[PDB]
Amino acid sequence: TLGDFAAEYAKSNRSTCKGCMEKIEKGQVRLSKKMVDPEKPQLGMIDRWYHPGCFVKNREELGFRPEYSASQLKGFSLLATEDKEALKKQLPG
DNA sequence: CCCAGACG
DNA sequence: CGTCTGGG
Ligand SMILES: [Zn+2]
Repeated sequence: TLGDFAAEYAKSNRSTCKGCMEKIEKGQVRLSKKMVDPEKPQLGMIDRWYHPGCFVKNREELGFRPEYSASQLKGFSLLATEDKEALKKQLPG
């Protein structure tokens, strides 16, 4: 049972990192685990976003397999090479 | 004022 | 789904 993760340039300035609970700026690289919001299970499965760094603090709780690296962050390939590199560094080996 | 579309 | 607001 793999977690389903995603990467992308934030679509707007109105989402909030789940790790630090700070607002993510439009345009910034952001990672998501799609899952159920505790306080809103009514919604069911939804995107929960993270600053890449904050995402990594919680790599384990989130269900990230360092064995598969970045391939499991659906949409990685769409990112600029610059960004694809920076990201790949932080991800645990 | 409006409302698509982002978010939770 | 209801809410909010960026960009008309
Ligand atoms: Zn954060």
